[PDB]
Amino acid sequence: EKRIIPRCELVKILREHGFEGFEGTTIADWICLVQHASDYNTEAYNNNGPSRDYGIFQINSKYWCNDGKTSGAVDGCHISCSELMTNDLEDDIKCAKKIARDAHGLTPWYGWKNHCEGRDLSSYVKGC
Ligand SMILES: CC(=O)N[C@@H]1[C@@H](O)[C@H](O[C@@H]2O[C@H](CO)[C@@H](O[C@@H]3O[C@H](CO)[C@@H](O[C@@H]4O[C@H](CO)[C@@H](O)[C@H](O)[C@H]4NC(C)=O)[C@H](O)[C@H]3NC(C)=O)[C@H](O)[C@H]2NC(C)=O)[C@@H](CO)O[C@H]1O
Ligand SMILES: [Cl-]
Repeated sequence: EKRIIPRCELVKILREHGFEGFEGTTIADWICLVQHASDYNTEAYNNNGPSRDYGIFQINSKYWCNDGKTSGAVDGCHISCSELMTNDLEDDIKCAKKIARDAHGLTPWYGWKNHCEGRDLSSYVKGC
């Protein structure tokens, strides 16, 4: 299914949630991260087989949320994965902040490492 958050709305949400400087990250980092993870879809979903990724930050069921169907899992954010599939980003924000605090940055997100880190991210934050 699809329920998009537009780019500039997400920018405002993240700025107003103190994401600038969180664990040394930038707003642009998080926008680029979302574009490559979920394509701005709050009910983005990917079932890789061993684990599933949920919501706008593509949070993984092996480590961070419980979906009841992932073998060898731990639930680091102490939430059901279905909490991460809604228009209400509060649970996504809380959990992503924990993930980034534990890693002291954005390396848990493969899209960010592969398509954002060390690049010119001006386009993701201009024009709002
Ligand atoms: C198919 C595909 O590419 N899927 C993508 C998803 O993989 C990706 O979700 C991210 O998945 C990785 C790999 O499982 C995951 O990274 C692991 O995270 C755990 C928990 O932090 C690490 O285990 C910890 O290691 C630390 C030090 O690194 C220890 O101190 C700690 O004690 C260990 N913790 C526990 C609880 O076991 C793993 O080492 C680490 N593995 C790797 C290879 O990095 C990320 O957290 C997942 N990210 C998110 C946001 O959930 C998803 C997002 O990129 O995108 C899919 O496409
Ligand atoms: Cl920025």
